[PDB]
Amino acid sequence: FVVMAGMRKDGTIDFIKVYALNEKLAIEVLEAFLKENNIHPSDFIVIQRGYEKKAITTRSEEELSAMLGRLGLRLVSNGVLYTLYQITAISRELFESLQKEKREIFEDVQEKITFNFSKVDLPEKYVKKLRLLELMEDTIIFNMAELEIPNLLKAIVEGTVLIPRFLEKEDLIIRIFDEELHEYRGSYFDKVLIKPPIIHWDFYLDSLEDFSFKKVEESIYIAPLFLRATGGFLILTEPPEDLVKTLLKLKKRGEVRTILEGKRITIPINFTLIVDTRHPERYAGLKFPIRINLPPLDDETFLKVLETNLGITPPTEIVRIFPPDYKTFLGVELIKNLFEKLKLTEKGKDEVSLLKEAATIITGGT
Amino acid sequence: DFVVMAGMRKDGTIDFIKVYALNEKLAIEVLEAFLKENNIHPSDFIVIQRGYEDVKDKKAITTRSEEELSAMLGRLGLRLVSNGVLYTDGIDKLYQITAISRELFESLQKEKREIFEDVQEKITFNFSKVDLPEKYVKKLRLLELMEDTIIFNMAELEIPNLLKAIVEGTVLIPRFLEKEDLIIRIFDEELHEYRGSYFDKVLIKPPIIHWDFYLDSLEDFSFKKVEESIYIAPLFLRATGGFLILTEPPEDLVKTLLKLKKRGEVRTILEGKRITIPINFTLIVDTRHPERYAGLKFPIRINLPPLDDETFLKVLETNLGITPPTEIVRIFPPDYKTFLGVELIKNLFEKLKLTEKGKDEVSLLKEAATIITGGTP
Repeated sequence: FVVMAGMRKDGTIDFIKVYALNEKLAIEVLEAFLKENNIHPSDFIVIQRGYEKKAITTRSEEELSAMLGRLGLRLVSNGVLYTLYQITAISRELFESLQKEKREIFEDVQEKITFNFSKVDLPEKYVKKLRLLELMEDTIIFNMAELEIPNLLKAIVEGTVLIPRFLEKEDLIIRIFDEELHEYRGSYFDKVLIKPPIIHWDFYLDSLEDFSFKKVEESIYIAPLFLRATGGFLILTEPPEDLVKTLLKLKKRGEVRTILEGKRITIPINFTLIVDTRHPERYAGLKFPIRINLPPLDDETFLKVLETNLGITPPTEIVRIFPPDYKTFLGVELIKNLFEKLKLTEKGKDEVSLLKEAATIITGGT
Repeated sequence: DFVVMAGMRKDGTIDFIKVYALNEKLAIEVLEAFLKENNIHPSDFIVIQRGYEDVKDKKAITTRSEEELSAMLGRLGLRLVSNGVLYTDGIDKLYQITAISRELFESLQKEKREIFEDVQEKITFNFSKVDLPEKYVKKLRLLELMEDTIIFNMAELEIPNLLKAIVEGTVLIPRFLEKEDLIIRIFDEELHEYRGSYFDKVLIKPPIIHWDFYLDSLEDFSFKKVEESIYIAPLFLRATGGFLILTEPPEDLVKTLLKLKKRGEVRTILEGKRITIPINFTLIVDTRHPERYAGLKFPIRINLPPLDDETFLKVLETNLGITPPTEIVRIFPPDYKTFLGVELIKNLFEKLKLTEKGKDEVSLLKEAATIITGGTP
């Protein structure tokens, strides 16, 4: 086991970083270190632990040493290991100072959110319409083209932000950072640097319970979705109108106040809202600054998209054989899959006849 | 009285354990003694299989009698060893327990995932095992593409029986999934055709699952709780690599299933733990009210029309065994000209034949037609 102790100029140790083979050895070493320095364990809160170099010394941990130097702490190594579980802890008052005093110390790392439309293959007349998302405002998208918004935002959005890993409010731990929806980039003690969050909520696939403080263990809670989308995008697919009203009112207020186990908690709100819908009239009484419409594909665009996907040049007549419902992006993907299957099974015949056969199959054989 | 067979590495580390014994208590005591003797902690092993095995065809349990096991371990870089020989004379059922080390389980999960891929067979269709009119086989041949299908079934054909009759092949599926000490069962002893066992996977015939609105419950599409930390996977997870057929389902369920297939995985929360499992199956919707699913896209649509006069006569000749006159087509109710109607007519005709002896079969057919119509003159 190897322990790194970051102390101030007066010798007061405030940062502990223990490395050990397993969890039991790690906790035993941590308790031995706490007792050996007459440090009450109640003064240190664990912020990170888990699994993940010939030797691990001070010269191996250059980035940690630099970050501690930014915080005015010195990095030392008690021993050397020859080649794994690790635990990180900081003192309580240092945590408070990070919360209030040293808040924007690592602001210089946060990049700027940018939209790069060269990473997707889309027509120009739709890129022009979708460029309005750069303003970072609440948007309602009339999606008659059945485009996949979350995939597009995953593809084109670039940048980084910093979010708190968790909130400790009077011995209650509310978890903000989750390893499933957030793309990890780095961890700066109390905060985590990640890519701008993109959260998706589908009415048929998800539950409304996600919008409440869900209990996991005693004194452990998971924050609602709109708190886990801080600094990013929250996309709702066909949501109820009441939920939209509640979210708009919460954004207008600027904070959420809740009661849990007799303790009152207030948390600020900062995110962007996107409503991806095909029935806009359901939200007639609500006001969104940005409205985007995606029309059905016309004949020229349909032919261009088919040529792009299938890899062949379809003729004009095949425009009039497909049903009107299939002239969207999802219909194009289904046509591509069916055409690929037909070409794989039926070898020797030309591709245009395969396209005609696929169109005949799709329409049910009349 | 008992025997233990060990799959061992070259460096002496123990990785695979199998125990044969007479009963459960003897098996577990032998397993615990074996673990304790070689300084092994029970947590490092996970119980993969346990149950009764037939040893009627085996005179004794030796290393030479388990050459398939030896080959399987050799393909994984392990050697099979035994501590002795167990005599199985006069014994048919023997309790067997099979367990592997945790690191081996993880290696099979991630690194050695596709080692046994060569065992599987490609899925093919053999339409010579059923007798149907050719104009219907031509329409039904489109099921070989294995795309999502909607069947407008006005001929009242039994799709699950046809698919169970005309489908050949093999597929490997996991027996269960272990996630944060939770266990989710995938292999189903009632709906799956057992074909072989390969450590943590089971080779079976391509699963075919049927769900009927008026017979089954929607709870089949949720993680059912058997006991603590044990769950049964939903239907679409037990149809991996096969077919899921839905008879008159509600539109919301179809929409949810299509969205789940589009997303590619199912993620949920159980007992404060988050799980995510991939999805891979083929959906068939058998219905007589297609307009209920107008807003959804299905790449393949198959329409089965009611039998006409010539086809009805041909099917009657095929099933009954006699050649009826043409006038027969003008006495039966219009809605009876399907396959189910033909089956009912066949059963009634057989019972009338049994009751009345010596009568000509045409008169028996006319009498059955009169009985069906309620005796209206």
